[PDB]
Amino acid sequence: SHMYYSYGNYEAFARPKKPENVENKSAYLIGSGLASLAAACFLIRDGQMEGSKIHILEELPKYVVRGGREMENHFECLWDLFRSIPSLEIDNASVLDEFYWLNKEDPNYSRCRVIEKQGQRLVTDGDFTLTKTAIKEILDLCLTNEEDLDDVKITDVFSDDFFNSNFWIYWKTMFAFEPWHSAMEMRRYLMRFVHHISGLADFSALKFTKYNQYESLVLPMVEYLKSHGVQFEYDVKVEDIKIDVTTSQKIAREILIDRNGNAESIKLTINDLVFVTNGSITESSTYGDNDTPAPPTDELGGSWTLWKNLARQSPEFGNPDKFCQNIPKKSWFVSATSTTNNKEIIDTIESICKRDPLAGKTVTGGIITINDSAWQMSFTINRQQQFKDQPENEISTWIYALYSDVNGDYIKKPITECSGNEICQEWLYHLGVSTDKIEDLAKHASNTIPVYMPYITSYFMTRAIGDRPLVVPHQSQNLAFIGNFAETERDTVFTTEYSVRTAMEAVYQLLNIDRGIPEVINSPFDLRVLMDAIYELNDHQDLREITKDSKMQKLALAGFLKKIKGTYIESLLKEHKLL
Amino acid sequence: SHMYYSYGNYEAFARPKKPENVENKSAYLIGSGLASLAAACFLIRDGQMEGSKIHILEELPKYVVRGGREMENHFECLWDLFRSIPSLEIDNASVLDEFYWLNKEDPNYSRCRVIEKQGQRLVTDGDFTLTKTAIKEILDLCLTNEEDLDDVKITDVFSDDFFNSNFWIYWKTMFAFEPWHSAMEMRRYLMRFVHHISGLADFSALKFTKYNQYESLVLPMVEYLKSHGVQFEYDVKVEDIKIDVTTSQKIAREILIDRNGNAESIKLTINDLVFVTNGSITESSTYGDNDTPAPPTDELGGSWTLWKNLARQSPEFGNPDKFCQNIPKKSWFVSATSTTNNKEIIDTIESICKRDPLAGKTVTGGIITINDSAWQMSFTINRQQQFKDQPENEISTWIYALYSDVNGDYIKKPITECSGNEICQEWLYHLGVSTDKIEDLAKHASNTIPVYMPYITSYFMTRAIGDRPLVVPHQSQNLAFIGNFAETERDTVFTTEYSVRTAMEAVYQLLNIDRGIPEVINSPFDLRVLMDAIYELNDHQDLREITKDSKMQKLALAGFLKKIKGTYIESLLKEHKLL
Amino acid sequence: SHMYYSYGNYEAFARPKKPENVENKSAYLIGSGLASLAAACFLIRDGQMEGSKIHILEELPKYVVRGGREMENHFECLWDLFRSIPSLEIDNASVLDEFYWLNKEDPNYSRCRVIEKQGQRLVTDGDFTLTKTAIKEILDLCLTNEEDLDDVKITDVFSDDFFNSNFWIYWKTMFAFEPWHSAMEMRRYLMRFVHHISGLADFSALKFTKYNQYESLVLPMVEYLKSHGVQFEYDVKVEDIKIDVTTSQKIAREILIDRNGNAESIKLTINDLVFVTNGSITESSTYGDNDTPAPPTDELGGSWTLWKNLARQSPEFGNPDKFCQNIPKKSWFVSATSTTNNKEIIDTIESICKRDPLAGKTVTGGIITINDSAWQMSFTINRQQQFKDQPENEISTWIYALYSDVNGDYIKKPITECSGNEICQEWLYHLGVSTDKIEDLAKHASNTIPVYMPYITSYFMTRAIGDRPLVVPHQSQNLAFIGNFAETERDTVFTTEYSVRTAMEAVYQLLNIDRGIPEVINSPFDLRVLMDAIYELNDHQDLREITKDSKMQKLALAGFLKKIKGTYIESLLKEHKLL
Repeated sequence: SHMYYSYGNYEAFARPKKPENVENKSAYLIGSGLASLAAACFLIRDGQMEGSKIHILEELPKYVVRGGREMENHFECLWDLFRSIPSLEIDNASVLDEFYWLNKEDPNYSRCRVIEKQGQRLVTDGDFTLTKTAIKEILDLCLTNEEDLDDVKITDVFSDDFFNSNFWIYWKTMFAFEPWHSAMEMRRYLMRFVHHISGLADFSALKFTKYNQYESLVLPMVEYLKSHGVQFEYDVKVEDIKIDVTTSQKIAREILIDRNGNAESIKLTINDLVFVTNGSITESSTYGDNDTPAPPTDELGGSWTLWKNLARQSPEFGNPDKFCQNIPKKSWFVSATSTTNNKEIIDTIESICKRDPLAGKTVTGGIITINDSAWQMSFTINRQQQFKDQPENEISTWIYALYSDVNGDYIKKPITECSGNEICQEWLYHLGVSTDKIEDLAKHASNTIPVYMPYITSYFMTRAIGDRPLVVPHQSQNLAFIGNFAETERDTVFTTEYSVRTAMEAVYQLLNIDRGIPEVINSPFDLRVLMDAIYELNDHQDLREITKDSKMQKLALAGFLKKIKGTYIESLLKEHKLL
Repeated sequence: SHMYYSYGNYEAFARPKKPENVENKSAYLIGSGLASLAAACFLIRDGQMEGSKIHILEELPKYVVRGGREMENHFECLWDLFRSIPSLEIDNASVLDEFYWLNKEDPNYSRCRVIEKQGQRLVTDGDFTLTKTAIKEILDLCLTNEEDLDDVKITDVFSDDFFNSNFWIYWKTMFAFEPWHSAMEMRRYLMRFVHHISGLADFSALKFTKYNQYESLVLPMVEYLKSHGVQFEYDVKVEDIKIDVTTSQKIAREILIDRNGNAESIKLTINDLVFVTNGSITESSTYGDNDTPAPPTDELGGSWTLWKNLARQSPEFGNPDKFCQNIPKKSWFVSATSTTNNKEIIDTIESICKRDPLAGKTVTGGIITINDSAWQMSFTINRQQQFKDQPENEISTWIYALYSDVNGDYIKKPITECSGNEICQEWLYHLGVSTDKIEDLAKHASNTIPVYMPYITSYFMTRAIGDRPLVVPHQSQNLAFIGNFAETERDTVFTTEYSVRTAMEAVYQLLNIDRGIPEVINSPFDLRVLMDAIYELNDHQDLREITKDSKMQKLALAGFLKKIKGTYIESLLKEHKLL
Repeated sequence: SHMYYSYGNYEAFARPKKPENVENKSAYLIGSGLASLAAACFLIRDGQMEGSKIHILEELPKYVVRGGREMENHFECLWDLFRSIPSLEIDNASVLDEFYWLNKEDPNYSRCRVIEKQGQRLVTDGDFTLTKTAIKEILDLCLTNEEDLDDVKITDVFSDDFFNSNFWIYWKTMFAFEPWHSAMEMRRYLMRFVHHISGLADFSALKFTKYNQYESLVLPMVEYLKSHGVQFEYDVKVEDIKIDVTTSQKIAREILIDRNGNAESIKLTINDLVFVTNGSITESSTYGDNDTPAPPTDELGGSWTLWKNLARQSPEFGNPDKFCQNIPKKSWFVSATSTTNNKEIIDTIESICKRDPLAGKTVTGGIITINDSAWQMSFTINRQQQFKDQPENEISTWIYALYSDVNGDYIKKPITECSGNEICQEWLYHLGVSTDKIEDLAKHASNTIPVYMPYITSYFMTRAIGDRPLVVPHQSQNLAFIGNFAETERDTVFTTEYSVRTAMEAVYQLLNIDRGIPEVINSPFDLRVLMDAIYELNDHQDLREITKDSKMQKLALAGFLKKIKGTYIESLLKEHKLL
């Protein structure tokens, strides 16, 4: 009870007092990821901790696109943070100001979503094509308690009708689900993005940065932190943190680090806070080129080794083996990015996405799903250029495939065995380019850089409660867990919001900052949102059309409309066009 | 349209673009009320209009408490405004920053709410004592459409069971309802403060400023506006504004003013905005003293004359005669404020409110309702001192009475005929002070200043749709109506929020500022809020105890719990202690 | 939480670590009572706080017995404290060592308990004479929840049969109950002393000090504290403690004291602990002599004024007016002590108590109840001499009367109007002394000093939960409430155990000392104890004799003995002579 959830404008603009004894506190932060830098910015801003007392420990010494960085308006903790962060492109404005102004003048929306048979758009695009049984299973999943879904796969809760629907095609590609993933984590997405079901197929509710998130989010935060004098230590490899787990309290006592190849230790008091980003989804990422495949691997890196060393000291520090071990070989492993300036590939893209890729505006609106591909290939093109020095005549696309062990259509090899051009070979095949000019474009007019992330589907692995540590574990004094693998309430992993939210909850609990953490948006608990979900899920159908065939449901519906005739409920029903 | 409602932290911290053609636009603002000054601050901040283009027109040239200034956290538009306003008491903080910090180190709560029999606390205090029929009428009021409630009184929808409840005692005094008031405006309060029902009896949900709202709100806004060079014109008596109504658009052409007794005119273009505060509840306020009663009056002031002049120019500018005429004589007219340093008056209050009035903290927590009084007297004491130069040994209390034509208990005269001491005579009588030393305490040990507001109940008068003009009327170009008498969506009059909201909606619609106006909070459409309301309305009773007597409700409930056994709904029911 | 209850020898002999940050902490203790000095000893011993950081604030500058100080073996927190306290009589031993050795060589037991008709022992002595309905009401009281007994009087739960029993005669005189006292506090005594029901009439389970508790308990603790350098401030009158009760935490900020007549202030940090003994039962005690009555009064003293000042700052600091106000005039107010060396009074005492009063051993074993007296007079004689300078030929007895407003039998005056001799006049009347030589013995051969405690029955006043503050209130940082008026779990007020227990709980919670506080003994939860209670309450009767008349209870009993025949339960039944 060191924190409380709040919402509205009262706690949003309120600044908290400087919490007690902060001037004698220090903070050690492992990693320089999004969650780590977010916690460093909260300590400077809300904790009012001076910059010399904050230490950032980074592994590394002092064109690839990491796609999937969808954002929406209700990332409450992200915009709380990216308010005081000054931007690096325009003056006298924040990172939110650029993000707000850019997404209001160029709204993001996709005029094409799913293509099949080598170029043709899907005929049932836009519709969800969910059967009544399929919608029933969606409601049953949402109505099951989270504690009852321990180690439950997606296939354990859904049937054949749901997976054959266009809803699952949109769902499995936006968020990169697999059928063997966590039902808890899918249930969280259903509750979190229930207010965006209308803007699900066409990506109207998605918001994107001007560039990649490294330069749009991380670099502004790095510059903000360095302006406050935050100490950055480089070439520091953290082996483990000595935790003494007593019957009454847990303190991080000492951190064993490898500073520039020299193994030595930093001592800790109860005042010296430690923020741990347990796990990493980009760890041990091998790279390739247009000529050679990215070599597969499963070597555990520093972030996973740190969690495995911490998990031994206490059972409520989590089970990293539920995520980093026994990842199915069919799962998403290989992502590719392709940079080209060839005109007829762009024209082939323009024939599908109905927009000019070199225009400097929204190009694809999001991702394009190849339905007929055995790889389940999906590709996206963001607002070109995504990079500062990228020439204005070049576009950069991002290609990933969900299934990995299956042979492709144009190339009878798995994605893990395909080189950079061979990924671009099949990508041009499913765009409708003929089988004659396809080979020389990928090999000579295109440059494709594959990357093999072995842990890119870790956060969606089937888990039980307690497999992920709490953001601040029970009875903990200076140890906090942040990042996508730290357990918090009702929020959803693999979002930039979740890493920032866990950063905010950790700083607020450890420092006892008296300000409400903005809760996850109350979309599932809103009558208006739930009424829009019912209308959208059964393909824009009124209550009379939903129950037009079943006699029992129509009878209860007929009685219900008698009891609400000429009432405020009926006006709600009409104005959400459910009548 | 010209505006859109929004919620969340995305549109809260986002600064909008400078709208087009602003540097060629000017604004003329009638009055210096809260709504007028808020509109001037929004034009400076969100419209980025230079201060020389904004004119404030004030009637007046250049201890009394105007109570009823309840504030709660979900005044979304108010905290949006009082964010950039710097405070005048502490440095490097806003008005909200003081407001947040002062209501966290001294929370508001009432240790006594209703007293009767000359001092003793009401035995059923805290309980609502609502029957099932009474709660049914509460929900039926909420479930009727606002269009079907035109010119509908409170007594037209409620029965004797509701009026005999402790809920109605709390409700009629917090907001100063009368039984002959608008059912629309009561229905809006029920939906607006449905999330504060748990903190309704003890005032735990209310928030207060350090001083009176003139010095805590208006003076910080005045100093903010003066630092930006906003021009204040005094001695300006506005007769009418020339409005030409075409079939396509309406433009404020010319304003007729009486500048320091000199009748003259100011020209207007379409770029020159006009903000009219139609009507005023403090208009034609006669004052009394400790010896003479406040002289009753029914004289229309400048604001009501200005609205009556405008209403003849167009049918959709509203009907001011529905509010400023035919106010019943039993309605609230007289308010009194009593300043004393006498010990046994203070000690009598200390025995009732259970707190030290001179401590500088919460004293009464809000109002104290005298249940047995014929006047329906209710008095409040805020954080003393409420004024700057007031000596530290004095308290200043605020007394008002709802009924006005009935003789009091200690004094057999109506409140309209009682002098300052005579109001203090009966107030001390209902505090339990002995009726022998009561005379010289009011006459010599206390100073009471009555004030007669003839229009303090105008906003609650029974009305139809269109009786209040829209904030920006349909097809209007530079004319906007602000204040408590402008019609907006789902929000509640006689709050500081409503005047600020109508100020924001006017500035944003006229200037086409492309930023989401924060909507009224979605408490009535929230499942969690509604479930807490059901628990609190019938006095902390589970579903089984609510339906323990009716067989029809019991039978349907038993079949309902079988259908939600072991689901997320049942977890929602139990965590809100309804199950 | 911050403390945990434990029992057994593991946590008894275990010493805890020095808790963190103690060397920067200080403690201010109001009063020099038993609870205050006990908390000072726990800070020195268990908290390992150095003596210079502990301040004792005593109001006072630098032949009366305050009897009723019964002790028993299961005062777990008292013997935990009086282990390290060295004694002042014998060398190389503790206070417990003297108490243990003295109460095992001279066991306490009473050969006479109740006398009536001026000298004759009661014929039904030893027996309880409880009816089956009367025992049923005892079980019903014990089986009601404590939360369901708010403001419940003794007469509200018991009937005529219970008060006519000899059990109520023993109960009302040992603990000084009145019929208008708290049913919660009686229920606690029934559960606490359920294992001493056998030793109830004859006082076999009671233990007594060699002298009064001032030199048996307080002076050894004072000498122990002064040996550690504890700072004693004298002539310090505490008016109030400035508490700021925020929404998240409560800190004692500043204490307003009157040091030697000079009103000044001592500042506090969060580290400076404050221990408040709210209320006092010996406060405003007026004294008398042999010739004039002790003057009645009800003037609130310093300890009650401090609680009343603290109760205003927060509602969970208690309601002192439930205890110090509206004490019924029939309640116990006057206690008298009589010192004499006249031989025939001693012989009359010896004829009743069957033991030599000058022997230096147990004299009365406890108290003697006058059943026929309208005053309900009870008198006791402890191990003479109770005082060091008291001559060896003198005995000192202690007389108190429960009813106060009723005229006595020998003297038709209330006890409040009787002088010292007049109390001794009626005391000799009920001892059987002739009505002729009675007058000159009290007036000339005896010296009786009355004392009027107006608040001696405060702790038994009817209360609700929350009327007494928690030992450490919720969300409190350096403020703790100790003494008989602080609320703790399952323990019983007006015992030396309770004041020491609340001292231990306060020190352990505030300092976070990691050692189990010994729980209140588990006698009500023990099968063996409950079986002995059933045997003793119905006057040493087997199960067959208990239900030998009721056919319904015999039927269930007959089937019960068939199910447990030849089992361990039957052996338990036989060895506790219930079967």
